[PDB]
Amino acid sequence: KIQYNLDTIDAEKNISNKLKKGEVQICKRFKNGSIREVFNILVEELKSTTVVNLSDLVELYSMLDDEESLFIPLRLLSVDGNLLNFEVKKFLNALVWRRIVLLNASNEGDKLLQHIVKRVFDEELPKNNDFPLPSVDLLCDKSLLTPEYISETYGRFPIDQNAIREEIYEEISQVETLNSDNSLEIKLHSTIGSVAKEKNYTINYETNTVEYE
Repeated sequence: KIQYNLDTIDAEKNISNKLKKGEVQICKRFKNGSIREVFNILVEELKSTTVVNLSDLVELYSMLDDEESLFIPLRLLSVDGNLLNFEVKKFLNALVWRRIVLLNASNEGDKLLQHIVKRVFDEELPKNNDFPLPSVDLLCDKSLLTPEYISETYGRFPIDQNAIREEIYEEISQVETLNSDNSLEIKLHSTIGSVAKEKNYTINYETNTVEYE
């Protein structure tokens, strides 16, 4: 199944142009090690004549350090997520939100999270498809790192796949620490609740999903 479309080609073009202009940059967390080599390899796929598959494009966006760059992959997964199998979409959604949570944790006040959640509603993402919300269960699901997922996703890179697994494990562990005393569950609930309150959407607590009213 072809894993790109006009939408993802536009998104690739935009991030390639920003990277060439130095307008976006890798987040300090991914500057060294095997995870850096992933970044480096994806940046060369960007520059190559071959179109970047949505899964690779989402991963690259998710390693950047600005609010717009982290929102774009939520949009891509919401709008173009039919390019992916459900397991890859789930893993990627958790990957992106985990990286937003970890970056948000870098300043007091939760502005990055608030800005991203607001934009999800401002671009009416749930209007066009029911939008999965982040949850601490999703974010800390270490069981999503199956050896099949990792071999499939990273197998073709000249990188130790187990070192990739361990770095993602580290992210999961760090997120778990942020949820001491349920602090992250609360801040997720409150942010989303607050942005959504008077907007034309209901939160379907059954499926932790946002639906258009």
